[PDB]
Amino acid sequence: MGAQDTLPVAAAFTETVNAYFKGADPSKCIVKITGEMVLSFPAGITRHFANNPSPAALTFRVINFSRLEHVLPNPQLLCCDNTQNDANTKEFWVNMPNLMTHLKKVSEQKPQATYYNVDMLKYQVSAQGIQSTPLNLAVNWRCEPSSTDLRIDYKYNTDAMTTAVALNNVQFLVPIDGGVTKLQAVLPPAVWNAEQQRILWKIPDISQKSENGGVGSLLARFQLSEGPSKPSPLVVQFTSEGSTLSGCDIELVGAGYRFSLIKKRFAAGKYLADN
Ligand SMILES: [Zn+2]
Ligand SMILES: [Zn+2]
Ligand SMILES: [Zn+2]
Ligand SMILES: [Zn+2]
Ligand SMILES: [Zn+2]
Ligand SMILES: [Zn+2]
Ligand SMILES: [Zn+2]
Repeated sequence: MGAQDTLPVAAAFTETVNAYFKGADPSKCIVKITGEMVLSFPAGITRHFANNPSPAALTFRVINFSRLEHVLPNPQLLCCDNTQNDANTKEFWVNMPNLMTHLKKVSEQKPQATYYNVDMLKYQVSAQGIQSTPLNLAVNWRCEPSSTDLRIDYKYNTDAMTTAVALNNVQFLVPIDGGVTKLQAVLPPAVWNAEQQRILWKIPDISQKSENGGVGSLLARFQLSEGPSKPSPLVVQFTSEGSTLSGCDIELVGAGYRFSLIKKRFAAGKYLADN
């Protein structure tokens, strides 16, 4: 009635996992997880009680901050608390004039948009080799001058994510050299693309709940006209929603704002496996 509005803001932690597997030797697995924290602001609002009295401070705390190996806050929009009484959380103050400036500008440049996203934090999540990959991979090739056999073994890895959630739209793509004429063996079903000379398996979901507890194999045998094939990296895609790999969370400090939603998701970035 005479009260400072609560202002609606959305938050997102979006993380990307890059992994390289080599044969079945977990020691040579190389993992890099990057991420960003994005704040989204509803249309044009910008000032919703900013004049008299002053606009509410937008301040937030990142929970489980120590899980991040490296962090780069947006230098135009944020300052934070030093120290670093390493208490695992970190408080950030948003520069309100620079935010108002910023939210006015894109509103002029994306004027038909309902919402404006702002990159608040870019980061890298501490990883520990294969333990940190959500989908462990191992690939093996047998290259005959006249034939090629391919096996890919995968395992859903529970302990890579803060909460156990499914990997969605999982794709396994492998280019097959050597002039394939036909595939004479394949399991489970896959698609062979003659134009790009590569095979593709799609699995809708992979989790603890999956038919095999998320452990499985992909097998194919190819007949060649101009072999041998040379092993090429398997390239994998997947996305997941409802969890991060970091386990970081976000909370508001003081009044003025409410998180309409805090989205957490991760997806494979460059996610490869060599023979
Ligand atoms: Zn209002
Ligand atoms: Zn580093
Ligand atoms: Zn500041
Ligand atoms: Zn700082
Ligand atoms: Zn700007
Ligand atoms: Zn970005
Ligand atoms: Zn709290």
